[PDB]
Amino acid sequence: APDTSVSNKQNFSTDVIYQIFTDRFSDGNPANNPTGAAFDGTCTNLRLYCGGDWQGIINKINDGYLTGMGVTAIWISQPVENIYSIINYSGVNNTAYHGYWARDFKKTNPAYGTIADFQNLIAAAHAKNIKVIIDFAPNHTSPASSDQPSFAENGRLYDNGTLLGGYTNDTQNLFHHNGGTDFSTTENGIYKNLYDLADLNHNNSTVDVYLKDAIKMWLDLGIDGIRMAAVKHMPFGWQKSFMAAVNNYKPVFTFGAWFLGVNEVSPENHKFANESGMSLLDFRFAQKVRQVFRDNTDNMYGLKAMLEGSAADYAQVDDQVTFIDNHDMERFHASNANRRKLEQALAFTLTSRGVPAIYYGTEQYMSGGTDPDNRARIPSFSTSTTAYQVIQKLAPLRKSNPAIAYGSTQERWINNDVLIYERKFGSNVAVVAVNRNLNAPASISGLVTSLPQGSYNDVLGGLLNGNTLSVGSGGAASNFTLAAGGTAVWQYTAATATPTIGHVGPMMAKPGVTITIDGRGFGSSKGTVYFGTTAVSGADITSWEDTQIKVKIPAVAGGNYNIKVANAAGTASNVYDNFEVLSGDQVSVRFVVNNATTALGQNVYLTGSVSELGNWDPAKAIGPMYNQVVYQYPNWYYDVSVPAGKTIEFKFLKKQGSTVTWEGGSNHTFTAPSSGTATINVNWQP
Ligand SMILES: OC[C@H]1O[C@H](O[C@H]2[C@H](O)[C@@H](O)[C@@H](O[C@H]3[C@H](O)[C@@H](O)[C@@H](O[C@H]4[C@H](O)[C@@H](O)[C@@H](O[C@H]5[C@H](O)[C@@H](O)[C@@H](O[C@H]6[C@H](O)[C@@H](O)[C@@H](O[C@H]7[C@H](O)[C@@H](O)[C@H](O)O[C@@H]7CO)O[C@@H]6CO)O[C@@H]5CO)O[C@@H]4CO)O[C@@H]3CO)O[C@@H]2CO)[C@H](O)[C@@H](O)[C@@H]1O
Ligand SMILES: OC[C@H]1O[C@H](O[C@H]2[C@H](O)[C@@H](O)[C@@H](O[C@H]3[C@H](O)[C@@H](O)[C@@H](O[C@H]4[C@H](O)[C@@H](O)[C@@H](O)O[C@@H]4CO)O[C@@H]3CO)O[C@@H]2CO)[C@H](O)[C@@H](O)[C@@H]1O
Ligand SMILES: OC[C@H]1O[C@H](O[C@H]2[C@H](O)[C@@H](O)[C@@H](O[C@H]3[C@H](O)[C@@H](O)[C@@H](O[C@H]4[C@H](O)[C@@H](O)[C@@H](O)O[C@@H]4CO)O[C@@H]3CO)O[C@@H]2CO)[C@H](O)[C@@H](O)[C@@H]1O
Ligand SMILES: OC[C@H]1O[C@H](O[C@H]2[C@H](O)[C@@H](O)[C@@H](O[C@H]3[C@H](O)[C@@H](O)[C@@H](O)O[C@@H]3CO)O[C@@H]2CO)[C@H](O)[C@@H](O)[C@@H]1O
Ligand SMILES: [Ca+2]
Ligand SMILES: [Ca+2]
Ligand SMILES: [Ca+2]
Repeated sequence: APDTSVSNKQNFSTDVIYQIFTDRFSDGNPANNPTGAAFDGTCTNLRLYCGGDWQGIINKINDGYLTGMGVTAIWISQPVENIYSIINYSGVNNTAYHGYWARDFKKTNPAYGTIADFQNLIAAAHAKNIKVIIDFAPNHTSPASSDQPSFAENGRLYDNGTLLGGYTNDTQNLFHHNGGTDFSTTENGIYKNLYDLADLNHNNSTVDVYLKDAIKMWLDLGIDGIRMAAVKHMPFGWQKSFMAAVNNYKPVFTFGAWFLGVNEVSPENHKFANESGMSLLDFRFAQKVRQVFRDNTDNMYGLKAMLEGSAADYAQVDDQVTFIDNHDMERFHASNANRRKLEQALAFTLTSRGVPAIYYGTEQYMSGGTDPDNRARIPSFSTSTTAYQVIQKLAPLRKSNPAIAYGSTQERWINNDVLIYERKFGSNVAVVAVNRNLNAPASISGLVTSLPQGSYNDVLGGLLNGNTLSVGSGGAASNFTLAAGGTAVWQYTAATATPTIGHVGPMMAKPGVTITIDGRGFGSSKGTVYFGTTAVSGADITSWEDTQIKVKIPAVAGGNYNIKVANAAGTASNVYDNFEVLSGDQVSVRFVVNNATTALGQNVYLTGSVSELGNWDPAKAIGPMYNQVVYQYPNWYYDVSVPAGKTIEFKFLKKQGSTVTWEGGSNHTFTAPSSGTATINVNWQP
């Protein structure tokens, strides 16, 4: 199958995601609607259930709404069973219409539908070449109060109907009991509750094994991807172990929700996206887009900086899920604003690197403040809006033009209000021009592109006041006027002679696992795949065609490898770096080091005898470790994903910048559990 196939669960870069807030999309089955105080058919009380369900989605898939838009993937509310409690938050009734208050990760939310309904959804979607992504929030169960168990459902957790435990009398310690987070520190945000939500304790073997078993059920149900909620609030080490569980079973494209504010650039965020085993929702991208196109708080130079910076900060920038708004921020379109702002932001996003996601209703110019005013029922299913047609014209390009899906990004023309950027992949090119200035046209002269000589029609057909482009030799464009609020797209595709890797996924797995290598110019006959210097050919290459390769990871030592391929003739491709071969199945282990005193600015890290521990290289050490919540300084702790059943040697380090102080004495030793969790407690050796 080709890289663009709906069967490709490892690569969403050629897709366009449509984010669906299930309850607010389409009530296809009134029979499953909640009743009484938990319900409002009119959807006037946005904190109640409105009736939107999976049948509705199926209907909207079958009637051409999504497909007509060029949508090729959907991201839906967390499908798992939520609490049925109607929570009164100071005079206002609230329901789990949003799906984020889980009670049983192995059952469905009856308001959305049954397991049978879910299967029907998967089938209907797939039949229409639409991939299905589910929100998954293993961070917590639901709102709770230990002192008052009668509040809500006391964050109770069930296992396919079997009560595991609740927030009150949590003898098992399934949850954390460290109060609520104040978002002051990462550690604080991880080991304390989000709001009043019962924080799951992933160091608890039951919880760990349960959640990993739960996701398997959904993977078995045929999901094509996962949107991990509140990833900044779960141990990064545990999440890597979760991603390993997924990847070592049935790998599916996964991205986490890690909020970033205006002008916020987080190295931690980058590191997470770079080493966790999942990508992220591109908040950096979205916030900048809003500043430039919506709020006018930065100009095209800021947009360009974000593009160049992000391309350098993210190992796999093409896996980042972009967007212009969502269920947690005001809707992009301000009721009083000019619609061209939203249309341009849309066009920009659809043609930019990464994986574009469109919040349901954006195409209908929905306006709304913060939660829940931004979660109103989609008021129309009209295909006649300008925004609908924009998506309709550009979405398909991600499929037909690999430059848009995998291409680099380069600024070709720029001023305060104008940005003309180029996407390039192999023999494929796309040039996009955007003039944010709604009042002033710009004179474009001196534009140089990689487009071959010729005349290029605006892919938008002038919908956004675009124009035709005339390119001479050397890729020089004839002078032209970029209309006020003008947005244009010119593109060119052609066969690529040299094997060119555009994408690889998953990016972290143990040997034997099958990975997907997408691009162009691979040729029809099997070639060779390289994991570092190790060459793989023949049988272990399950399938090989021009745009996609399926190959099993060879049994090489755990570590980070550069992936490369060569066609049957021996011609090598570019290198796709950062591939992590695990040392085997993973388990999440908590490392605790006692009496490790330090100086302000200097932190304790963990290093060990396996790649998961950085193989004794302090530059690849795990940390910095935590010392505030679960354990207090001078005791440090951290949750780490390590190879199950392996006997591992380790030591702790103190680091100040790049300067490192090693523990004295002999290495510590322990053997990782074969499944579940473990806590290794040792003293700092001077
Ligand atoms: O020994 C003393 C005492 O200890 C214990 O009590 C402590 C609690 O254990 C502890 O959790 C802590 O809770 C307090 C919070 O720290 C504090 O913030 C406050 O919480 C308020 C909150 O401040 C309010 O804003 C309000 O929250 C609203 C949100 O503002 C809304 O936006 C909305 O939200 C929900 C969204 O609608 C959902 O979509 C979803 O969000 C998801 C995102 O959409 C998604 O993108 C992302 O991926 O994931 C998100 C999460 O899944 O969920 C959101 C959260 O539900 O709705 C909420 C809720 O109305 O209300 C809360 C609660 O009033 O107050 C908390 C209570 O004090 O501090 C306690 C005291 O120290 C014991 O429990 C107790 O018995 C003991 O007496
Ligand atoms: O934003 C969160 C913080 O995260 C990082 O802070 C780290 C420090 O870099 C570590 O050095 C360590 O801090 C220890 C400190 O090393 C230790 O000496 C002790 O600090 C005393 C200190 O001796 C005394 O002079 C006075 O300042 O009181 C301090 C508090 O007792 O204890 C510290 C831990 O409490 O750990 C923290 C993480 O907790 C980051 O570098 C910081 O910017 C940031 O604040
Ligand atoms: O592959 C080569 C070798 O790899 C393995 O060695 C590991 C060790 O097992 C780790 O302990 C670590 O070594 C640290 C050491 O723990 C630390 O004390 C420090 O050693 C200093 C020492 O304190 C000081 O007294 C003096 O002797 O200098 C030493 C440094 O040379 O620093 C060590 C790291 O530099 O890391 C190494 C790998 O680097 C394996 O055990 C070996 O068999 C193998 O040869
Ligand atoms: O080798 C020629 C020339 O190439 C490169 O310049 C290009 C700029 O990088 C690119 O921004 C664009 O420049 C336009 C400005 O963006 C715009 O504001 C206005 O000033 O017109 C410019 C074009 O006339 O195009 C040029 C190429 O024409 C390279 O950066 C230069 O060093 C080099 O001289
Ligand atoms: Ca319904
Ligand atoms: Ca947590
Ligand atoms: Ca890379």
